[PDB]
Amino acid sequence: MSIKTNVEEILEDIKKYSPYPEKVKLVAVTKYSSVEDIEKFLETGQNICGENKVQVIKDKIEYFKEKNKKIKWHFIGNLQKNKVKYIIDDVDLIHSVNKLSLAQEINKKAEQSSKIMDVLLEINVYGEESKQGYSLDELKCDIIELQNLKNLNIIGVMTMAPFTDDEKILRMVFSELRKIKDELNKEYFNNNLTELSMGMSNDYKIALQEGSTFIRVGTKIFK
Repeated sequence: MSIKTNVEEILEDIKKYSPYPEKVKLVAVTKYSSVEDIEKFLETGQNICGENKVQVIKDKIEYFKEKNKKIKWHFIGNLQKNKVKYIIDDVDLIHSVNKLSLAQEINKKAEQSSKIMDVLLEINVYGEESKQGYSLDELKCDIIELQNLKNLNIIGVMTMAPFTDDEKILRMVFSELRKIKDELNKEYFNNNLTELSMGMSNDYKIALQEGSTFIRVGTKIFK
């Protein structure tokens, strides 16, 4: 196995499958990786790392600070309101903004640090009852209050499809999120939504074809 060659294969897939390869970022899902393996990922020339537990990313952030390594940290898991304080100063993008109360806490902590936190709105497109993401109706109801949080920068949307081998279902899920982004860009965001965070190790080639700009790939990189 070779981390470099795994990364290189994914970048080829991006060129092959994306309707706009220049927009697509690889998010290495490092949630099960040691700092040694993460360092090997950085040595490929990539440096976007996504984590999903606050305590874990907290400790990895400090580690790579002390080793003076440059990383763009993404938070891609469930973010409890009272844990925002631990990542607000070092995470570059929060993918999982699923409700107004969380957006309001992120905004409040960002303003206290005199910064604007980039976020994605997490949307439950397939409608599971292990739901955390927005329904579209809930998001529409929240929109103006979200757009008035001046220390948030809402740059896109995110979904997680259920695991399946049915390509028709995956395309339905990924295309529906894209339709939502396009609609939100006409009605509310003046085309300022640029990002679509969708796709994981077992389906990212489909996600790329449906316009993903962040693929969250762990297994394919590290195993």
